Amino acid sequence: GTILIDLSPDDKEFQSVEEEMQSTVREHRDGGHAGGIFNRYNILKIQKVCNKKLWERYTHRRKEVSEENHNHANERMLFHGSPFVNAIIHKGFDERHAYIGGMFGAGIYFAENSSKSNQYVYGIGGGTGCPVHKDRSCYICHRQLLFCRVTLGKSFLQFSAMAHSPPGHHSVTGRPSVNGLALAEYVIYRGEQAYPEYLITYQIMRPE
Ligand SMILES: Cc1cccc2c(=O)[nH]c(-c3ccc(Cl)cc3)cc12
Ligand SMILES: [Zn+2]
Repeated sequence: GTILIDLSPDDKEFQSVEEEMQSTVREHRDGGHAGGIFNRYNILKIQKVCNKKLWERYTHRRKEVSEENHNHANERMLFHGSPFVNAIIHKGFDERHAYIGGMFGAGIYFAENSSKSNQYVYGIGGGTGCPVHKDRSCYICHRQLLFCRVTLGKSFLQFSAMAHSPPGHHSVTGRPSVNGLALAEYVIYRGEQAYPEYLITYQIMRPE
């Protein structure tokens, strides 16, 4: 029951989502090995993901978390990059979309930095790059990221140099404590705590 609604580039929703995408690009410690070398994107399309069942699943769980956390869902909009983006938008997030080897354990990971999620669009470590050219820094092939509504509830703070959530917590927050330019990464352990709200189709752009 998923439908995708194209947003117009004239729409303020399109513009606000694009700005979040572009403004959260950062340099990566791998020098672009996983995600490619770029400072900005060419946004080709932004679609709204509409699925009533998946939404109701999300808002049900959001209410539960909120009632366990002084009426505060601690909801964020975060990026998700994955080879399973087509499955996620149709069936929702679940245990099959977990990053089993992630630094905070087997959970579903999200980024404040769009360029962090970009590293995972072709798989862990960028896999073997785009399917057409086998290039992790391909400037031709279309990529997709999700911009997702995520319920963090009480988040366990991990200073950073499916499984269960730490007891008493609903998520983990990975706070960067070496790379001063990196934004936070987040992990949830239940698929119902995220809704894939926007599908963004883009290319990375070769620096001038
Ligand atoms: C580790 C991490 C930090 C911040 C964002 C992300 C992300 O967007 N995706 C992933 C990811 C997704 C799917 C698989 Cl199979 C592996 C890693 C991982 C990830
Ligand atoms: Zn390619």
